Amino acid sequence: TQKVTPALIFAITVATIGSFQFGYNTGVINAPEKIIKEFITKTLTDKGNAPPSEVLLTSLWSLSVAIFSVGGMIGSFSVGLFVNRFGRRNSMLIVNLLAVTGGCFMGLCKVAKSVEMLILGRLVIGLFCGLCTGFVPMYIGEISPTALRGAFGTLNQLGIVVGILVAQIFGLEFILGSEELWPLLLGFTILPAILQSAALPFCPESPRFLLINRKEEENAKQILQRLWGTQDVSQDIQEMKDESARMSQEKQVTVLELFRVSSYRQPIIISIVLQLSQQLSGINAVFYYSTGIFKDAGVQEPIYATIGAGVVNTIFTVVSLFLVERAGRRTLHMIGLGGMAFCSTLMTVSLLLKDNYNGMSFVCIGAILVFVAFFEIGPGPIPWFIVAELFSQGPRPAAMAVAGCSNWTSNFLVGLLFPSAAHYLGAYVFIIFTGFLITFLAFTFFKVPETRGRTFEDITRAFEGQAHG
Ligand SMILES: CCCCCCCC/C=C/CCCCCCCC(=O)OC[C@H](O)CO
Ligand SMILES: CCCCCCCC/C=C/CCCCCCCC(=O)OC[C@H](O)CO
Ligand SMILES: CCCCCCCC/C=C/CCCCCCCC(=O)OC[C@H](O)CO
Ligand SMILES: CCCCCCCC/C=C/CCCCCCCC(=O)OC[C@H](O)CO
Ligand SMILES: CCCCCCCC/C=C/CCCCCCCC(=O)OC[C@H](O)CO
Ligand SMILES: CCCCCCCC/C=C\CCCCCCCC(=O)OC[C@H](O)CO
Ligand SMILES: C=CCCCCCCCCCO[C@@H]1[C@@H](O)[C@@H](O)O[C@H](CO)[C@H]1O
Repeated sequence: TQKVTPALIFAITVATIGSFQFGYNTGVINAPEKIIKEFITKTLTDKGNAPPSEVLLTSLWSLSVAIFSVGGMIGSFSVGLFVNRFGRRNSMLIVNLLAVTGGCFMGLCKVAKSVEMLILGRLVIGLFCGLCTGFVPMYIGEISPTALRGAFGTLNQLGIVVGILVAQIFGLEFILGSEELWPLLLGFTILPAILQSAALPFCPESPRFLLINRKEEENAKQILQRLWGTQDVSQDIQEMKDESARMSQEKQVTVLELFRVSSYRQPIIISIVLQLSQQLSGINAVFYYSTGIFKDAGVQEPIYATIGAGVVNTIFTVVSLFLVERAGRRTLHMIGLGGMAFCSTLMTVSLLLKDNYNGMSFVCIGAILVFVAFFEIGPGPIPWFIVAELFSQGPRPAAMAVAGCSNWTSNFLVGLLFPSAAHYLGAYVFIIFTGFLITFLAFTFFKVPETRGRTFEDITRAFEGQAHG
């Protein structure tokens, strides 16, 4: 009875612009490293100072890159401050002031000759993207029909990887990745923010937020009826009234409370672990260093191979989308972790043997592409939307603040620790990721419940049922 209306597509698509922003700002900074380091050097000396040492330049560059994650840690953790006060839709509209501000700091830092503005820009756009990674799956999770909640939740990741791909393409030297236009490469982030801000007033508020948080049952029902193209929404409305009664009977949920309450501990531990399984897969280490590895394996044009990876990244997100309601979250997440374990292992083996057996070069190239395919089969999309599935209305903002922050914090740690680990371990460094992949494969199989097609009420009651034992 519930259809996919133009209204629903529009509301979800508009939400995923935030996803695009996350992906774009993640990937964009990589291509113009040399150019930006030149800018940093030219700025220091133009201001009278001595030219920076290679160490200082590296430090200032690493800061420009990493400060984005720091902002993301802060932003993701702060989503609880917004979504209950302003609502989900209005939160997304409001924080675009951050996107535009951040983008202007980056777009203007060069002409302003300000390394500080660049760093500040990346911090602010980090804050924005961190809020987005929380806002978007929360919104999509609360407006999607139950039977398509996973598929629609995968559109979040799809926007992210399209963001990354567009970032890679713009980053080409004959596009925006030149010494003249790189401020525009960074400042581009303002355009999606302007577009999304114009469209967001015409998106509905979460009917779940309206009914359960604001006790506006009639408003919620009318929204549902339009969004899903049917007058008959009694099943969903009554589920929401059930959640409303629950929320009124439970204390206001805090972050610390999630680790205290047995009923909350199981899903938050699952939520957190599943974020680590995404980041501690090594996906961002692999993707970033793919260019160097491709080159070392003999790819004559390693940049085009890395764009090829980004294309593979996109194609298999779409595959996940058409498979997550049929196969379920468990199966897809486990296939991806397992397949990535195979490939990261194969990266180590091929890299160890390629100088003695040159055919292993091609295996190394293949292992990277296939790794990326396995990543988007499950561990890419699922952890971003599944946290919204594991909680009822009351705990969900605080949980997604905590989970989201754990996702950002672990990507920070990987960025921070991988180069040192790579230095000492060489090719063996990927066995570290293999270890995490295998550990989380076991965790998933044994500890992660199937959430496909189930109401939040069922899932929550099951967790409570287990907590009663
Ligand atoms: C003179 C030639 C100059 C060329 C300069 C060498 C390029 C540096 C490598 C880019 C990898 C491309 C990957 C970009 C897309 C994926 C981004 C990503 O996932 O990583 C997060 C980010 O890198 C956190 O460090
Ligand atoms: C050569 C290319 C020319 C273009 C250069 C100027 C672009 C102007 C638009 C900027 C807003 C950003 C575009 C909007 C991106 C939306 C992301 C998105 O919707 O992703 C798909 C999602 O998965 C579905 O739900
Ligand atoms: C469940 C998945 C996780 C399980 C993980 C298990 C790891 C599997 C890796 C095997 C690498 C073996 C490859 C060895 C192939 C022989 C290499 C060789 O002899 O190369 C000669 C060739 O002519 C070149 O020039
Ligand atoms: C019902 C569950 C269905 C889930 C769907 C799972 C899809 C996961 C991705 C598989 C990629 C291929 C994996 C098999 C290995 C083939 C490797 C290969 O042929 O790739 C050539 C390589 O690119 C040379 O450069
Ligand atoms: C929950 C557990 C999951 C965790 C994930 C599984 C980790 C397994 C990998 C261990 C790597 C072995 C470490 C070996 C330490 C030797 C390092 C060393 O001494 O390297 C010197 C280098 O050669 C100087 O250039
Ligand atoms: C290179 C080749 C390696 C690629 C393959 C990686 C290895 C692990 C893959 C699949 C195991 C898990 C999927 C099969 C079992 C899933 C069934 C399950 O546990 O889910 C039950 C739940 O009720 C659902 O509805
Ligand atoms: C301290 C230095 C490290 C700084 C890292 C700066 C970028 C951090 C963003 C990590 C996003 O990771 C994405 C992941 O969430 C999933 O959407 O899949 C995507 C791949 O397609 C991943 O890019």
